[PDB]
Amino acid sequence: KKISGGSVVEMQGDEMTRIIWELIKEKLIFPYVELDLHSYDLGIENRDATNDQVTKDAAEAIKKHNVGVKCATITPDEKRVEEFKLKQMWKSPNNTIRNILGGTVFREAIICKNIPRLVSGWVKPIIIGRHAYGDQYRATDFVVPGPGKVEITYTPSDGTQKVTYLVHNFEEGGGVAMGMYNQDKSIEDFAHSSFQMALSKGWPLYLSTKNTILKKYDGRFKDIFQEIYDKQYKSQFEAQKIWYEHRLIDDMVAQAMKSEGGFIWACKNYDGDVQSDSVAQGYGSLGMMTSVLVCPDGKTVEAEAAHGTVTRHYRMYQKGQETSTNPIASIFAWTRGLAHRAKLDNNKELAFFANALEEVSIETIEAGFMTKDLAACIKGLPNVQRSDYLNTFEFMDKLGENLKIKLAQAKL
Amino acid sequence: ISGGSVVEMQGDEMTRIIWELIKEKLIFPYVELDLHSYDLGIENRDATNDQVTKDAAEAIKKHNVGVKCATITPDEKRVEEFKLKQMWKSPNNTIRNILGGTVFREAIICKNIPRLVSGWVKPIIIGRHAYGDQYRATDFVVPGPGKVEITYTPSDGTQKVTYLVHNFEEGGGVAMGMYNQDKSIEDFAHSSFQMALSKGWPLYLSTKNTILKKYDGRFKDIFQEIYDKQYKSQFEAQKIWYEHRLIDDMVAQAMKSEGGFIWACKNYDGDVQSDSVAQGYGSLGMMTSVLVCPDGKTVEAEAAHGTVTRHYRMYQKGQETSTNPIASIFAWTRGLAHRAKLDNNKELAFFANALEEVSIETIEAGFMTKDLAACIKGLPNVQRSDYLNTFEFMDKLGENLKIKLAQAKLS
Ligand SMILES: NC(=O)c1ccc[n+]([C@@H]2O[C@H](COP(=O)([O-])OP(=O)(O)OC[C@H]3O[C@@H](n4cnc5c(N)ncnc54)[C@H](OP(=O)(O)O)[C@@H]3O)[C@@H](O)[C@H]2O)c1
Ligand SMILES: NC(=O)c1ccc[n+]([C@@H]2O[C@H](COP(=O)([O-])OP(=O)(O)OC[C@H]3O[C@@H](n4cnc5c(N)ncnc54)[C@H](OP(=O)(O)O)[C@@H]3O)[C@@H](O)[C@H]2O)c1
Ligand SMILES: O=C(O)CCC(=O)C(=O)O
Ligand SMILES: O=C(O)CCC(=O)C(=O)O
Ligand SMILES: [Ca+2]
Ligand SMILES: [Ca+2]
Repeated sequence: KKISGGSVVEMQGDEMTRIIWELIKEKLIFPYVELDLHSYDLGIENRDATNDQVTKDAAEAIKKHNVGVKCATITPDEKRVEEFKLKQMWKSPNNTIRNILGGTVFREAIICKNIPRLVSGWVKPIIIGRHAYGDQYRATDFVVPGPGKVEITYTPSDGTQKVTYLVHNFEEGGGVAMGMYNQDKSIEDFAHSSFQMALSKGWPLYLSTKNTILKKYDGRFKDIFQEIYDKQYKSQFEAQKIWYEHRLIDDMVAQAMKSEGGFIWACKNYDGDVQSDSVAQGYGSLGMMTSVLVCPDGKTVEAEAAHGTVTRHYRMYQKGQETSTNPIASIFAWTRGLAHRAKLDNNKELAFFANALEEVSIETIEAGFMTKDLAACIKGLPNVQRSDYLNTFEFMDKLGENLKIKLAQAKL
Repeated sequence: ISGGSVVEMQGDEMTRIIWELIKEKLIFPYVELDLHSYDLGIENRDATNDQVTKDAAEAIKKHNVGVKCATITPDEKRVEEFKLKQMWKSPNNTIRNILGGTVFREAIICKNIPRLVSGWVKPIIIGRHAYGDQYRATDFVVPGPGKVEITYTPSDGTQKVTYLVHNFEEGGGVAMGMYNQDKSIEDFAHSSFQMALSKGWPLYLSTKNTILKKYDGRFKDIFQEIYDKQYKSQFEAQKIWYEHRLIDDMVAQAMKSEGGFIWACKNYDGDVQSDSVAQGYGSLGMMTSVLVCPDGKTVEAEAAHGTVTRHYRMYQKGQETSTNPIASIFAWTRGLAHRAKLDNNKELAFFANALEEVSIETIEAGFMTKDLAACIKGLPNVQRSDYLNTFEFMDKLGENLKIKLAQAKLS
């Protein structure tokens, strides 16, 4: 007997993550759950075939059904075009999806009692609230061919005025230029959910910017946050014996490095992206981090793995070599989507399973069964022997059996 | 010791206090220079309408060596704090825009200082691009619905290319425009490659070319074109390599590395990542920062951290404090060393190095600031007996620099 799951939007990806995603479905999802799954193949071949429409279609299904689970995808550059014989150098599916849905990507490492960190202090978790909208992820970058003038212009809707700003005057040779932006409502939602997360977890909140250099752009964030804090959350923080503090990114990164964790870190889009990878790695592995996009509507979520398609490990796989790619971040992408689905649908069993799987995952690693990366945390990469770890198939076989054991034990 | 021509930039807050101690105890008692001093303090800048900065920058150009103390970059709160005419631009953005080049940043290590990042056993050198991007950009507020368009217009004026950045349909927000020059990128690559070869370590350039295909792609394209057509052979001979990576991957790789590489960074990335790297080895006060200009003759040395406002507020409150002066002493040594290099000066070169060795020796001897004591004992366990206050630490350095030089004169 399987659990009556509900409506889940599914997005298939590329390379190593594609191989893993199917193994998750085959072994951990479908033998226990019955879903009205809405699959979109966001692999580079089908994206190129549909002229990236499948990506737009996948984002719209998430709006409709409120739950989306995404597999890591290839964002094409010149090399990829040449590799896959692509029509165009397509935009990142994540950028496309995130700009349509909006909200905040909450990124948090998954801990195991036996997995040593690279950063000594981090005894308490760090949660990054990455602003999933605007900035460099909806930018307008172009190449300046030669001497000329680059200008950024603004024209209000009423046609009553116009502002022109000199970006630069290329007096000799060419170069590059780019325009980027953000909206107040998007920043406001970001602030709201950033403060809300701090209260639910009971931790101080930090907002990093470079407002000293970007006095207007970065200052708008600093102000919008502060205003909403003073006028809507200040008292509640004092109630919970926590605080909100804006800091320059410079200070912030150095502060976290020497901290002991236990704080919500509100991050501007780009900083969120880079810093979650620094954080993930500092705890242990890049394959050991949850990533959930919480939309401003309070009811829609998009869960994924923070890492990419693990191209390097996939090339070993193609060559027929031994592979040990971490599927935990991709497994939790499923458990987090299902956990929210259960919450939306008042589903006791689905919630139980979503959690059961997360516990199964951690327990297996805490039992000595892990991938190479996790073995490298224990013994150090140069000292890692073959017997120390399990391969991607071997590790999914252990998770599979342990999950069968756990659910059978649950039925009493 | 006649040092020669050295451009000096006075600073602000805690670093303004320390700067005078380096001059009072460690530089003037042993060196007499043609000090072209410029006060880049927040008051003088406001008085001179930021001209002193533009002048200090043109002075480093003429004299080829400049030493800079940390300065306050004004925001809205500082305009209230100092009663400012305007929110003046960072003296650093001005100086770096006029001079150009790469800011090479590296942590100063001591055998007794535990790190925060377990694996860093070889040094990480950041090659920060000192020009363009977020540091000479136009940002502004969009107060309501309307269009934001970026446009390029060639010199001949026979073409125009507009570009919709965003059409704001309901409500406003913020918008910004930024740029970088092909020649500056070319200079950056040249210095990065040359740095890799001198040190004998691989080079890694990190960008976001999958997102900013045209902009970050020009950086990836210039580095590869130069490496292939000029340095590949030189690299391959020393068993070293060049490899471009996405910033995400680079930071995760740096964290799990043993160090031992040159990290070429876009202006912003260099800014932030150099702080992550400095704190990871130990503290923000334990890092060298040198701007190496495209002529290869010009250099501007400085401290990577800020003016240390939290420390300066205690000093203002008549409180003891314990701030790291090494980062700021090395700004002096690294300038004096380059001056000696251009001048072909033997004594000044010997002295610049002597001061560096004393600095490290004192800390490995056990005489240190609070930051370095927190590395050993952990901040919740540090006692007053474990460290020295800023004056006390400068007293030991001064005493030891006196020992070293008298011992050096083989007397
Ligand atoms: N969510 C997304 O859709 C997303 C996010 C990021 C990147 N990407 C895309 O993925 C492609 C490749 O990106 P990339 O190679 O720079 O980044 P990546 O796929 O995250 O992998 C970079 C390196 O990180 C380590 N790593 C990442 N995930 C791991 C896991 N689960 N288990 C063990 N190690 C893991 C591996 O290091 P070692 O080789 O040293 O073991 C790997 O080679 C690009 O096309 C990019 O656009 C997509
Ligand atoms: N190159 C430059 O001219 C430069 C660079 C960056 C910032 N700034 C300016 O500095 C001002 C204040 O900056 P900020 O407060 O953001 O950063 P900061 O000056 O670097 O100080 C922030 C924190 O970093 C630690 N720290 C930094 N340097 C230290 C040292 N030498 N010894 C011991 N601890 C050190 C202290 O940590 P604890 O709190 O734990 O004691 C301190 O509170 C701003 O006005 C900014 O514009 C100047
Ligand atoms: O969209 C991409 O190309 C990579 C996505 C990424 O870096 C992230 O989501 O953390
Ligand atoms: O110009 C500034 O405000 C200083 C920026 C900074 O932190 C640096 O020099 O790395
Ligand atoms: Ca990322
Ligand atoms: Ca900095």
